[PDB]
Amino acid sequence: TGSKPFTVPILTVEEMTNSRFPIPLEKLFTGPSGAFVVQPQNGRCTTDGVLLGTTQLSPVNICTFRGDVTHIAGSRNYTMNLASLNWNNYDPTEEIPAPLGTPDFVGKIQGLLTQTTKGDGSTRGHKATVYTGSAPFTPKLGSVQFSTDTENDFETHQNTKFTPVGVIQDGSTTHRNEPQQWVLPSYSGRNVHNVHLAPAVAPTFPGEQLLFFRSTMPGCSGYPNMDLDCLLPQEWVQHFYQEAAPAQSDVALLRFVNPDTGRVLFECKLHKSGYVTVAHTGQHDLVIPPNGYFRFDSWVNQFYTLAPM
Amino acid sequence: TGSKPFTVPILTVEEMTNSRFPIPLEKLFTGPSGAFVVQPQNGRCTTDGVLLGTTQLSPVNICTFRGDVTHIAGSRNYTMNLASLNWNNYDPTEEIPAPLGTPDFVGKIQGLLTQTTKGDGSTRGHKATVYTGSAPFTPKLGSVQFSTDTENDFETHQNTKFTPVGVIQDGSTTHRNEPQQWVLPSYSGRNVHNVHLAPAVAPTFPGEQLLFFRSTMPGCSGYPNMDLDCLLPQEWVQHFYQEAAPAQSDVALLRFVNPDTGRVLFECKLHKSGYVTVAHTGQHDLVIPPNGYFRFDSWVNQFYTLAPM
Ligand SMILES: CC(=O)N[C@@H]1[C@@H](O)[C@H](O[C@@H]2O[C@H](CO)[C@H](O)[C@H](O)[C@H]2O[C@@H]2O[C@@H](C)[C@@H](O)[C@@H](O)[C@@H]2O)[C@@H](CO)O[C@@H]1O
Ligand SMILES: CC(=O)N[C@@H]1[C@@H](O)[C@H](O[C@@H]2O[C@H](CO)[C@H](O)[C@H](O)[C@H]2O[C@@H]2O[C@@H](C)[C@@H](O)[C@@H](O)[C@@H]2O)[C@@H](CO)O[C@@H]1O
Repeated sequence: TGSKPFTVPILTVEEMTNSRFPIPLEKLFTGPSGAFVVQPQNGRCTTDGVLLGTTQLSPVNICTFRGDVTHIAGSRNYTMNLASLNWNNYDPTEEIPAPLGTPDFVGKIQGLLTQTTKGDGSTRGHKATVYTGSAPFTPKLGSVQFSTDTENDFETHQNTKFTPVGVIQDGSTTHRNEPQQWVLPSYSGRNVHNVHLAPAVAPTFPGEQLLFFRSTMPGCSGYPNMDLDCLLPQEWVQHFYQEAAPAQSDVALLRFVNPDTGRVLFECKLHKSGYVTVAHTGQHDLVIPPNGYFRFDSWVNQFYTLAPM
Repeated sequence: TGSKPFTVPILTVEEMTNSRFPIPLEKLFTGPSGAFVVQPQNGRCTTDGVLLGTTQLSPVNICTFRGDVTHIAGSRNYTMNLASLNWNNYDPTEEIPAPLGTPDFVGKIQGLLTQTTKGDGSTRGHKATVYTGSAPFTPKLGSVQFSTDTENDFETHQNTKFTPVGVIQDGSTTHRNEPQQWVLPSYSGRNVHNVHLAPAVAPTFPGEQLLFFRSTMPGCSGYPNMDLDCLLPQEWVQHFYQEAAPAQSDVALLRFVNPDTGRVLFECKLHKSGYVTVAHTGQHDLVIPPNGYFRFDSWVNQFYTLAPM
């Protein structure tokens, strides 16, 4: 009826980026999800381009922090007073769960904390870890804590950046017990309810499962669970944001096509609120050809039955 | 006609990513470049979607390395035997300058070197630096060297990744003398000339300068030069690669529009071989509205006269 035609990118899975951590996608995965709550806040976008949760457009700002730091005496810990994505004042009253790009899982994220002194352009960088399950993790309040390897090198009142690399685990405890990718941090700290969240998703149609876009996070210490599943590639977020094509039903039928043959491998539902389901029962690593890609074919309804994956 | 209509993304500058290092764009910059060679190898793509140089599609696989490492006795240095993205051996006979995403400047890039032991999922991470001007920097031959902070923690024959964060400088020497963003590394080391390069670019038309998409690399030690200019945002590379719209002339005329007024701020030439020029003489940080964007207007020839920026 004259709506702007909806499309998805023709990039292959391996040509795209995880929307929950700045690393490439590796594979597609489906499994049952009744045993956990699927409520990530990064990689959330409606098909007509409305960003949700803490989702923002940059693949390299995910799980980053910016601001200035204060040393906590008697430790190697620094409190970062957060700034916005472009180094302006952070506004805690904005109707979002936390600063855009904030991590959306409980875990210990390791990276580098870097700093420049404005006056002379001197710089410094130190390995640092943020414990997103810890009491000082209060990004919505404008404050997070980093554990570092220095007690004096960082200066006050100078622009400071955290660049994430990977995750760690406490090797004296049960292996792969953290990170917990489906447990949201408490963005305002212990026992304070989160706000303005993108909703939890579940396959609501009988016989369906979520389809996840999966990567493996680097591990930096211990025995971490390095699996990371997102609902939408970052490139799909960027694509929908720009196109802003209106959803003509609750569900977009996508076909996964092998361009080498022109043949469809499977079909799936892209729900207009921004997640994908498939008709399958059980945990399964999808085996796909390297040049395979998703193609929008038609608008269907909540009552459409998918061909079994 | 019926040729596929050419477009550029409507993402704003601050919503896009530098194509030469995994950091957000900050600003537009123009300056004279007649006195030196502008020949970056990342962020090189024709308007009809042909990747050039060492350019690849991922915003987060730029200046990364992966492979396995060997310890150099009596040092904290490790040699990395490079692998491809899916962990097979790099093939030096491919007609490219170096593995795709290899750094295209001479400098000391600091980040974290991480590793997983496959047998038990144990992991480890250490601050590391690669000096792309050094004799062991031979990515085209399949080998680079890292300086780290350990002499024994990394294991042999285990998958190892370098994630870049920023750059350093030797603070006992002249400030901001490195990195040198317009000096290409020697991809095969000492005394071997580089091959299969994307060409140098220059404005030919009187009164014109290159328009650069600029970021500030994090600094991790010393007094580095942190300016980093690319010719095309990474998102434009991804866009042209997917669209593959044929060039109807040598130059796509773009207008940069201010939505708050509906008026054009400036116009520029996007050359079909993948770079932008503007009519200006001198160094200038462009002042743009946060919601400003580029819009393709028409195909013109190389000798079209732009309104002064
Ligand atoms: C039972 C038990 O505690 N296991 C230990 C494990 O804790 C050790 O890991 C080191 O622990 C320290 C803290 O005391 C740091 O967290 C180190 O980063 C960590 O080493 C890293 O992870 C381990 C699993 C190895 O992969 C190592 O190469 C990494 O540097 C280890 C140290 O050898 O011993 C027992 O496994
Ligand atoms: C005059 C002069 O040489 N300046 C020194 C400066 O070089 C020192 O910096 C350190 O140098 C060592 C190498 O010997 C390492 O590279 C350190 O990382 C480096 O410190 C870092 O950069 C300096 C400029 C500071 O920003 C510092 O905070 C960083 O950690 C310093 C040491 O403090 O002394 C003189 O400034």
